[PDB]
Amino acid sequence: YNVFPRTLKWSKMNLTYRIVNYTPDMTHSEVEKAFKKAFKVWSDVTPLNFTRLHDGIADIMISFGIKEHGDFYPFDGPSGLLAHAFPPGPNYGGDAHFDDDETWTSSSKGYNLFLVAAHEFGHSLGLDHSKDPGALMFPIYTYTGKSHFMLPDDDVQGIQSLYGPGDED
Amino acid sequence: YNVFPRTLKWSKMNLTYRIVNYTPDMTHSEVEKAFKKAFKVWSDVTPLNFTRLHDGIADIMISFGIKEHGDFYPFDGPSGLLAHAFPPGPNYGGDAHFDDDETWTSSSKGYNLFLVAAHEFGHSLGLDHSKDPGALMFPIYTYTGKSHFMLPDDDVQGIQSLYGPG
Ligand SMILES: CCOC(=O)c1cc2cc(-c3cc(C(=O)NCc4ccc(C(=O)O)cc4)nn3C)ccc2[nH]1
Ligand SMILES: CCOC(=O)c1cc2cc(-c3cc(C(=O)NCc4ccc(C(=O)O)cc4)nn3C)ccc2[nH]1
Ligand SMILES: [Ca+2]
Ligand SMILES: [Ca+2]
Ligand SMILES: [Ca+2]
Ligand SMILES: [Ca+2]
Ligand SMILES: [Ca+2]
Ligand SMILES: [Ca+2]
Ligand SMILES: [Zn+2]
Ligand SMILES: [Zn+2]
Ligand SMILES: [Zn+2]
Ligand SMILES: [Zn+2]
Repeated sequence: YNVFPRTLKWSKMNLTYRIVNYTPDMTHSEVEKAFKKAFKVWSDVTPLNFTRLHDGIADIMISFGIKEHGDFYPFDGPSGLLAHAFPPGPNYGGDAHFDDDETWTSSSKGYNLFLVAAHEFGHSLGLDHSKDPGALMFPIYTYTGKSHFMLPDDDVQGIQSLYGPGDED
Repeated sequence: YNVFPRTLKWSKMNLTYRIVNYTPDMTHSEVEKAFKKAFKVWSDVTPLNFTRLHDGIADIMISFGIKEHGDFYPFDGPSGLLAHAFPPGPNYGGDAHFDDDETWTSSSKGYNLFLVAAHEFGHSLGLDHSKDPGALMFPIYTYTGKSHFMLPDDDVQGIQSLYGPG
């Protein structure tokens, strides 16, 4: 027999993602690079592996949309809500949606896609918001201007509580 | 940090359920009997008790729907998906939906509602699918043609690991 897990998490280490469509604001290559980096933030500290699919059904379906876009959480035009993602689960579970009424960027001019994606994929993997003001899962966007991203310890502790550390070296 | 905590089991032993609507395939009486029997499967071997409400909110809301039916886990017409249920908890937790594009029956002509409900209620109570091919929670529908239902030992051990014996 089998009982459900105590927390909302993926029961496999190999996860797939698919970029279903693209924002006007950035090149396909910029978007792919931002999401690739965002996944590596989490894979670096767990045993999770992320592989991109070009079509079909992926564990984490990523899309850009506006207003009503196929769930219970319509976006709201420019400003306000920027993106959301669903916790691990069947169907839409894991999916990440970005509001294409916002301005997305590879830099600091608008919302940096890498940073927002890194946060949202935390949700896709089973992290909720943190109360630690220095955490990536702290629900307020910031951009620090420095050149090297480091996943804050609170997020490391949270994600490893779910999946373990993978290779610690 | 925060994770999304799952409710492994219901915190109370007395649960309510409501049959929100009814399939065209069976009489109201047959549907009521099927669900009552499906709950009895699990109450017979645990301290769980189930009481039916006729209106308002209940712990387990039971309904029949087709295609997109209000939770964005759409059914797919005849065949394929037959039903699904949400794990224990508040809100949608515990609820069970049956695909009304399937033919439901009190006998063998189609899918036996009692059997599929008994399986789905196992999910509503916190059981996942079993790997034991003989278990009720094994993810393949069967119908043995026998008149008496017996909960397989794997499901008995599973449900009791959560709620204990009766
Ligand atoms: C609407 C959902 O958004 C959020 O809720 C949310 C986003 C976010 C981002 C940081 C954050 C920002 C930085 C940072 O600026 N790091 C410097 C850096 C390094 C490299 C790059 C690059 O390669 O592009 C960009 C920035 N770090 N954190 C932990 C912290 C908390 C956060 N919450
Ligand atoms: C959503 C898809 O559903 C499933 O995944 C699923 C259904 C199912 C049913 C049995 C099963 C069937 C019988 C059986 O036929 N029992 C005899 C019987 C006796 C009485 C009645 C009656 O009162 O109507 C019906 C049947 N037993 N088991 C353990 C075993 C595994 C199963 N998996
Ligand atoms: Ca917005
Ligand atoms: Ca998904
Ligand atoms: Ca845009
Ligand atoms: Ca409920
Ligand atoms: Ca179906
Ligand atoms: Ca029907
Ligand atoms: Zn959405
Ligand atoms: Zn968030
Ligand atoms: Zn449903
Ligand atoms: Zn099932």
